[PDB]
Amino acid sequence: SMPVRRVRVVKQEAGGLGISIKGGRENRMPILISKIFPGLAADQSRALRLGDAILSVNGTDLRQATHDQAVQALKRAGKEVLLEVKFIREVNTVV
Repeated sequence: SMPVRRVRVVKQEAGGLGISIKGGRENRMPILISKIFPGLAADQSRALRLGDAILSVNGTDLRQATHDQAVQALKRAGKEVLLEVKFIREVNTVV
């Protein structure tokens, strides 16, 4: 229930977003940013966070994307992307 943020990232002409993602519909997991590489495109936006859920990219919805579908969508979204993201507050409870 964290607010959604719409975040611009501009890729290098010879490069990508400068993140890793995990997750995907095949495991009922959202697409999440698992790494932001220092000084690369997403890091230069200063607007993304480790653990942000990527909900969509340039009008392409990723809330129910498989991992491979998310990867393709982000890779093909063009040189400038508007990402809709929502931070996931992870709570770990000992039980």
